[PDB]
Amino acid sequence: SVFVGELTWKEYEARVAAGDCVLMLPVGALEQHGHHMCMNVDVLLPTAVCKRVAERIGALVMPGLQYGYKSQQKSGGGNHFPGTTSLDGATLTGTVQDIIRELARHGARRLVLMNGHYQNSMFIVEGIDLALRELRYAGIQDFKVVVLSYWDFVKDPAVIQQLYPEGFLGWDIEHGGVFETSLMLALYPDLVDLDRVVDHPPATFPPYDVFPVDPARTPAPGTLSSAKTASREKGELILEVCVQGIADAIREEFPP
Amino acid sequence: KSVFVGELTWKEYEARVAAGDCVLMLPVGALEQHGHHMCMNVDVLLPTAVCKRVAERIGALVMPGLQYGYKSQQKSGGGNHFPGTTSLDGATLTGTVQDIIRELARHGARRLVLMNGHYQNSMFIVEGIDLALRELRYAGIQDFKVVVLSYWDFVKDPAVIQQLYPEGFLGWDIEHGGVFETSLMLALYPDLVDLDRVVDHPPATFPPYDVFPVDPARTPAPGTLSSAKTASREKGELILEVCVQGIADAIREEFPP
Amino acid sequence: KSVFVGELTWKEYEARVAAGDCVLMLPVGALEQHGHHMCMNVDVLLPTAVCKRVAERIGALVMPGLQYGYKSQQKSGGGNHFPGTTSLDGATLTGTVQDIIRELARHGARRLVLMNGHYQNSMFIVEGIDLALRELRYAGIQDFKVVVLSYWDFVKDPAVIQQLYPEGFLGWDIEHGGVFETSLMLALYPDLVDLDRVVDHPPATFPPYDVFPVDPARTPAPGTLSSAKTASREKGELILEVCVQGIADAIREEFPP
Amino acid sequence: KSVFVGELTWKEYEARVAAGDCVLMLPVGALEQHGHHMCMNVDVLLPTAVCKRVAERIGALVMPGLQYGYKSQQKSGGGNHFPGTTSLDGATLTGTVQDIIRELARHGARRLVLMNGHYQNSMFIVEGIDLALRELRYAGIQDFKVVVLSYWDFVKDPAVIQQLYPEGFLGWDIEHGGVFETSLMLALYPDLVDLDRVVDHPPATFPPYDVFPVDPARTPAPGTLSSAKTASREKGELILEVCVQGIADAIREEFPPT
Amino acid sequence: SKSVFVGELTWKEYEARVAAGDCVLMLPVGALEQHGHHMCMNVDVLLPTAVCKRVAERIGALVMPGLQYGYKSQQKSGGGNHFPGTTSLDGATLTGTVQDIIRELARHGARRLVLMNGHYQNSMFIVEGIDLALRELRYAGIQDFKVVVLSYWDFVKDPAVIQQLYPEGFLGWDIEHGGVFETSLMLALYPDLVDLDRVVDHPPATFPPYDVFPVDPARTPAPGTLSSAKTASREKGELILEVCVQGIADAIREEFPPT
Amino acid sequence: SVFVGELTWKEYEARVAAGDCVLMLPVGALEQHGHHMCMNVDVLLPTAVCKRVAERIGALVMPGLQYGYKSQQKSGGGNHFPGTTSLDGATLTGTVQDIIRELARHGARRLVLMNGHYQNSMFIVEGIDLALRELRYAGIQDFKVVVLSYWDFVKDPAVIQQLYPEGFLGWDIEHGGVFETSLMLALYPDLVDLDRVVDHPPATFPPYDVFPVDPARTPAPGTLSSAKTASREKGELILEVCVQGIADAIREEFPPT
Ligand SMILES: [Cl-]
Ligand SMILES: [Cl-]
Ligand SMILES: [Cl-]
Ligand SMILES: [Cl-]
Ligand SMILES: [Cl-]
Ligand SMILES: [Cl-]
Ligand SMILES: [Mn+2]
Ligand SMILES: [Mn+2]
Ligand SMILES: [Mn+2]
Ligand SMILES: [Mn+2]
Ligand SMILES: [Mn+2]
Ligand SMILES: [Mn+2]
Ligand SMILES: [Zn+2]
Ligand SMILES: [Zn+2]
Ligand SMILES: [Zn+2]
Ligand SMILES: [Zn+2]
Ligand SMILES: [Zn+2]
Ligand SMILES: [Zn+2]
Repeated sequence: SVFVGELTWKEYEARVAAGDCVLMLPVGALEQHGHHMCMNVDVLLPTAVCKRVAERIGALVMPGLQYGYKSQQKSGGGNHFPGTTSLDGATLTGTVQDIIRELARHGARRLVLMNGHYQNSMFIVEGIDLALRELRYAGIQDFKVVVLSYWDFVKDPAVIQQLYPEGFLGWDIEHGGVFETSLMLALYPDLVDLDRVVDHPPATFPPYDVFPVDPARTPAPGTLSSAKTASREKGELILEVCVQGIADAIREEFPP
Repeated sequence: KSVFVGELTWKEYEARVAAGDCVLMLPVGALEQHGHHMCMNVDVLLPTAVCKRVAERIGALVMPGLQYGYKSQQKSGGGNHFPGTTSLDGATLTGTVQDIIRELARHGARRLVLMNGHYQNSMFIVEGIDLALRELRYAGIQDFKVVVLSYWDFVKDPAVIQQLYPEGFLGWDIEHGGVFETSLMLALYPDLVDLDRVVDHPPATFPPYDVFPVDPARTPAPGTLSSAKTASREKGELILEVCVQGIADAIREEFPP
Repeated sequence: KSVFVGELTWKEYEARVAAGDCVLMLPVGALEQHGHHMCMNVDVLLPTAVCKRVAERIGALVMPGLQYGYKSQQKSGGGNHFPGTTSLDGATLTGTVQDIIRELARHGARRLVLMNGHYQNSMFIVEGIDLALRELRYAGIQDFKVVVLSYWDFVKDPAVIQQLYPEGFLGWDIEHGGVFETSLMLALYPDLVDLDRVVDHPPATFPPYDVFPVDPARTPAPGTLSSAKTASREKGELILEVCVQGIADAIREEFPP
Repeated sequence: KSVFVGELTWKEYEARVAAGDCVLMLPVGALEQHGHHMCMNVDVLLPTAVCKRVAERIGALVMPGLQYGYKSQQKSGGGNHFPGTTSLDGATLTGTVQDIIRELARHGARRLVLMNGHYQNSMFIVEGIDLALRELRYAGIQDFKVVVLSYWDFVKDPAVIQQLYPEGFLGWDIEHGGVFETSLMLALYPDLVDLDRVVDHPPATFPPYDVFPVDPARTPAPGTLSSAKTASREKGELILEVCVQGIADAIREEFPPT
Repeated sequence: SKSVFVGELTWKEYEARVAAGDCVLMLPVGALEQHGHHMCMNVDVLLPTAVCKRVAERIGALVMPGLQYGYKSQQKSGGGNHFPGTTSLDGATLTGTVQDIIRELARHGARRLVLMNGHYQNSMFIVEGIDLALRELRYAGIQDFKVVVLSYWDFVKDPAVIQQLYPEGFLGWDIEHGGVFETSLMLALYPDLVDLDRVVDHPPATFPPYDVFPVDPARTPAPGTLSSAKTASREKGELILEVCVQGIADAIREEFPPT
Repeated sequence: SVFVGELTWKEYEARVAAGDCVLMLPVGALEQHGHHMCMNVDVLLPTAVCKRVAERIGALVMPGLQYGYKSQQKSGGGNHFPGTTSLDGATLTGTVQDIIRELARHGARRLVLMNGHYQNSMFIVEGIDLALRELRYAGIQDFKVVVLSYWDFVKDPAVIQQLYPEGFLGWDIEHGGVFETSLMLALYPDLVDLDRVVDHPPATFPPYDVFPVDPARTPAPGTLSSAKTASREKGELILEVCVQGIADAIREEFPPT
């Protein structure tokens, strides 16, 4: 198995003892994803990508974080929705920090954090920084971390056109949209019900945020753009593009 | 469709809670060494498995489990010096339980059952519960009720303890990665258990105190505290039904319709 | 008749807030390197200047700004390895924003506009707001409204973008110490600028991921991410009026009497 | 070009630290009520002004000041019940001081002077310094030196006290918004002072203890603890030279050039 | 020169003992908690301190000022934190206290600490304080600081002694709050703070295999005790005291041998 | 007994039940006090005064805080002396806050915090503020706290004249001096060995603080003044003044009803 959770400590110890062990940590969230998808999408997707990348480069995947930072309106609908279960920033940062500290104790020195929830970013970054600060106090400076969001690897203009033949608008309105739905169709068809999609126009917000969040500024279904044009085929395209891009990036950052 | 909150859309979840009788379950585990014969997510798999079967019988829902738990103690987990074991600081675990309870309250939920499969998590789960309730109280909510239990506590009946432990019983004290857990795994996840690797050693014994930093020489090299050589899928099935039934009834009594 | 709270008497401030409908504005910047050609308090100066002008037009008051912001990230500020750059830990920035909101609420204020001038601050400002609003609810206050915004998010009109970037626009991705900020500075604080020191280097290109510890070699030696050789006072005047008007109308719509 | 780090480019700042004996100064103030006659940023303006002058005179640099400080105490600042006064929790002020020292240490700086302008700040500035120095030790750094001082502690000359308080000096325990601060403000920021609005009331008196919640009746209505009627620009310039001079020498003593 | 209590020593006396190189320090960790109608509320501080004092005299150790406030009371372990008098700290507060103290003893040059807990619920937070402190010490280059944490009652294991304490059969520390065990030790150590006449004789408390929150006052005896101390005696107390003192004294010699 | 720890919860409940019960809490420290005194002086003195004041006005005394904030050179010698065991500020604040929260839960509403360690003050104050903030969130606003350092009641020139016949240099250098040593001779003479006093010249400091602490600026013995002229008689004088003033103040702030 490529999952650390499915290994005995002896199998894990042996892999780390090899000296060139690369670990991957998916970081997601429990969040509403419209009427058509389940709420663990942000955990499922990064974990899936990690698995496939891990199989191709010989890496191991740590148990993913199921709860992430609070959902923001302009990018995820808003934390006012039912089901969405968010952690405070300090809690997420502390979790990332504790994990990096423990991996360092194991002898691991190469970590890839794969974010599946846009809003986690800064808290993952702070957690990495606080952990490296600590490792430095303990005499460790060779621990390296690569943090990335798999969607950032779908930049090829060609690829974007096959995914958005009617023109692209940006990652800003993608919550529960074509991109994530297509991936879910390919990896978890049982958890996607395209027939429930609400084909509302893309969501537009002014250049600023309001708190407490105003429900009426987010489309009723919770999506920021219609996933009507999503397909298992598009999902397969995105997946391979992400897996190959991420696998090559890892080889480049963590060379033997 | 599913009993798992993560496998539902927010609308389905919303509907289940709006019914006003919704009971939610949260498994709290750990990524910890379990000897040479079992994978390291045992403490997550078991409570989650027990939650699913209880949820199916009483109509409850199961929240995504907490994969990381408190540090492993030598006298009940072998120690935190083992590789693979990835523990959280107490504050981090406490804060996670606290944030989740707060969010569930925001959804309108008021009935929560925390089920941990990692002995050392207990006190931090309790503090997180206490801190969340205090906070809910400041918010004007005093009807949020929480039940916290470790599934193995429901295996009390002597008749069941003879079946599992013929040659005698040395309490849950020494039991990490032993008969009990290994049996359940054999029944629930036979592919994640290789009993052929079990290192059969005599029951670990410690003095009536703890030492820090942990001295590696005071815990069997395998990481186990007792041999799981007599574990069996049959013992597993027994343990499983006993727990599912007991916990299911306990919940019905604490959260009557 | 200043718009700055710090320049007022507590009785003058009190009358303003007790008058009702009082809008407070808090600039949130940072002490960060901005190349060879600009001073390091740019992120405090710019948003403060915008606040002053907006407050003068709509009748709002401006709180003293937060001088220190969150750590600088390579893909938008060059990195926190540069000298001079003095960054706070996330929890520190978040707690500062939280404390201030709590106090304004005690004053009786209920309308706050947070104007960010440092890209990396956003999420910590957001958490501060959320933690504060949560707290106000415990106190029985649910009518406190906050609007957070970065003054640059108001420069989107194609026509305006055309005049600022004739030879093309590569986004705000690498707009640190570039044409945008440098232009604004030339128009508001020309003495703290010196285009002759600008290093006319090509745009910065980074892979679709981040690496820690930060690799100093992946950031232009000067600290800038894009050349500001084409900055000017004229462009500064354009951006300024655009932002002031856009933000002023925005505030009127979010905070009507 | 300036003594304010905020007004320098990172290159110039780096060149100054490279010298090896650069001194940095950090003003720590507060946004707090100061009666009917003065603005509320007095505690930032004054220590900032003194830092500027001291820094220019001795060749040091001034960091951006902390605009928000610890909660106002009744017996020393009227109380945190007044509107306008915007205070931070102790942990927040402490953490801010701690983070700054950590960063300055990263630049290579090793000499810092913290000039407090708000009486109640001190202990939290101290914990911040302690926690920072503890971290530096873990990181292998033990040559970072910090001097913390409240500028008013340099006005102790009996002859100076006389010129400032003919009728007598009843201590700094009721000098909130009184003759001392108002005088300095008249010498530095006269536009932010209006003696016409001063409420000439007798010196507030307090028992040897504090009560919480703070009882509004135990503090003069206007917010001041003593009258600033006798304040003057001359006294202010007197205080200014005494402080700048005194602090300037203490710094040269504690941070001798190399 | 003066006593086994660090608080009664001058810093020079303390310094002289630590300079020895193998000085053992003991820290009592108790609580201010209700103990039924028959005993005072500082029992959890008194008992461990009393055990520490005696152990210190026999092995040559010093005793630090005890922590008076401990972690919140649990219904199934101490009646519950809803009774008046009981004054508990949050987990983070007790952990931080233990952490700060260890950090300081290390600065003194001490390297051997025994934490004697007298309140069942303190255990895990003491443990986290130890772990966090040892982590800090490590960043500071210190890896030779050793900590032994124990609850004195765990040294009362011999079946023989157990029969003499419970001639009618044991019941486990699951309901030994204010029961026979603590009351006997008090009758032997502080008779003036105990009055058996007020002891409410009721059947042992029993609880399901789980806890509920908010706590339900009804699931715990009214007096606060989980079992009766009616059969408590100054004699049983003298027996328990000696067993613990000797057991712990020998355990400490084992863990901290003289250099 | 006036000690809460020596009461039964029933007896304590009965006292708070009166509705006007005043609780007193000593806050001290474990700190070096020269060659002539033990290190728990800062706990013994305020606890002793508390005891007397409580017996006199009918109040109860809570267990004292044995550990306090870090010793400062200019008022405690420095935190570099062995024996001195100090808490971080956050830990002391949190301890005060938790106790006040618990007392509020008991129904109690009157608390006097008696400090006996100079450095604790502001952290005791933050703890009080934070706890009252919480009580407010919980709908409780009738909880009143009086905080004081017992030595602040010894102001009368006549009384000082008698204690320092040959002049007085303020509390600025009283650590382990005449004042505390005199009280100890009158209250705990067995804990004082006046024969060990190191009669050195008073300590002098500039108008500022230096960090890290330089041991060279503190008399080797750890005292800031010589206690050679301390006496049981002066101890009884000081004790009279304190108990008197404090008792009167509390009856003033917490009148019976
Ligand atoms: Cl998303
Ligand atoms: Cl286990
Ligand atoms: Cl920027
Ligand atoms: Cl002041
Ligand atoms: Cl107990
Ligand atoms: Cl003192
Ligand atoms: Mn998301
Ligand atoms: Mn476990
Ligand atoms: Mn910036
Ligand atoms: Mn002030
Ligand atoms: Mn107890
Ligand atoms: Mn002291
Ligand atoms: Zn998503
Ligand atoms: Zn397990
Ligand atoms: Zn900038
Ligand atoms: Zn002032
Ligand atoms: Zn007890
Ligand atoms: Zn003292």
